Amino acid sequence: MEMEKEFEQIDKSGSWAAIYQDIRHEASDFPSRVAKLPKNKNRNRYRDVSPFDHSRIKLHQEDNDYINASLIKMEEAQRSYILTQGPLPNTVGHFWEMVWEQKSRGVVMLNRVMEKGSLKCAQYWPQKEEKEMIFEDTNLKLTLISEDIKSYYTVRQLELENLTTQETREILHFHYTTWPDFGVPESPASFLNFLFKVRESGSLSPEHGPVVVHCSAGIGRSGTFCLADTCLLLMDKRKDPSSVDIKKVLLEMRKFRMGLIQTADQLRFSYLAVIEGAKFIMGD
Ligand SMILES: O=C(O)c1csc(-c2cccs2)n1
Ligand SMILES: O=C(O)c1csc(-c2cccs2)n1
Ligand SMILES: O=C(O)c1csc(-c2cccs2)n1
Repeated sequence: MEMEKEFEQIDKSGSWAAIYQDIRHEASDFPSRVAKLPKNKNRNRYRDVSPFDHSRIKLHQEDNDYINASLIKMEEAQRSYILTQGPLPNTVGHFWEMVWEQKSRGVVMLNRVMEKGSLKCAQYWPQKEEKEMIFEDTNLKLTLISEDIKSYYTVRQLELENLTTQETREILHFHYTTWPDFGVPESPASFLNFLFKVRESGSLSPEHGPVVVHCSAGIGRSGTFCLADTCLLLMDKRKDPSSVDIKKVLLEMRKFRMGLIQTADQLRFSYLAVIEGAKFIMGD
C-alpha cells in the first residue's frame, strides 16, 4: 500500500502495536559474540543492546578492538551510517578514535546528557573554548571552536587532533536538544528541519566517512533518524515514489543493528516524518 493512506488505515483501526510486533517477529537474528566477551562488559551500556559481529565497527588497536557501534550500509540509497550508544566514562576515548579512523565529518546526538533524572551518556565534548579535552588512552585532543544555540538544536564546530601525527580535522556536532523525556514529538517539523541541517552540512555525503549517530542505546531515536533520511532519499531517486515501503526499509536496516525503532509510537512518528517531509521536498 501507499504510505499516507496505510497510515490513516492503521490509525482508524488502532493496530500500531500489531504492526510493530510483526516487525519484531520478522527481524534478523545474527550473532554478537564479541560484545558478550567478559572483557567487554564495561564497554556496553545495556546488556540487551549489542552490535552484530558481521557489521560491528572495529577499532584499529591490537589489544581490544571492541566498541558498541554498527555500520548500516544502504545499497540502493547509497548512504551509510554508524549507529552507536552514548559514550560511557570508560569509552569516550574509543568513541573519538572511531570518529578519526572512520573519517567521519559529523556526529549526530539525539539525547540530553541527563534525562528523567539519570545520566544517559558521558559529557564527551568540551563546553568552553579554553578548556580542551585530552584522551590519553587513544592520544587525541578535542577543542571547542564555536557553538550556535537555536531553539530546537545546537550546532558545534570541534577540532580533533591526532597527537601521534599532529594531523587535525574539523568535526561538526549536531545536537537535537528537545526530544521529550517520555514519548515522541507531537509534530515532526523540528526533527525534519534538523535532518535538513545535517544534510546541508555535507556530513551525510559520499566524500566523507559515515556520519556517527547516537542516543542513549543507539537504536530508538537513532533508528528514527536514519530510517526517515533513507526513505526520503529513495522517494527522490525512484520513478515511482509511492513504491517506497517504510516497513521493508526498516527490516533491511535491522539486518545491520538489532532493535531499531523501540516502540510503536516511534514507528508511527517515523511514518509521520516521511509523509510530511515528502511534501516539503517538492518539488514543494
Ligand atoms: O564522563 C567522563 O568521564 C568524561 C567525560 S569527558 C572525559 C575525558 C576527557 C578527556 C580525558 S577523559 N571523561
Ligand atoms: O520505484 C521505482 O522506480 C523502483 C521500485 S524498486 C526500484 C529499485 C530497487 C533497486 C534498485 S532500483 N525502483
Ligand atoms: O505516492 C505518493 O504519494 C508519493 C510519495 S513521494 C511522491 C512524489 C511525487 C512527485 C515527486 S516525488 N509521491
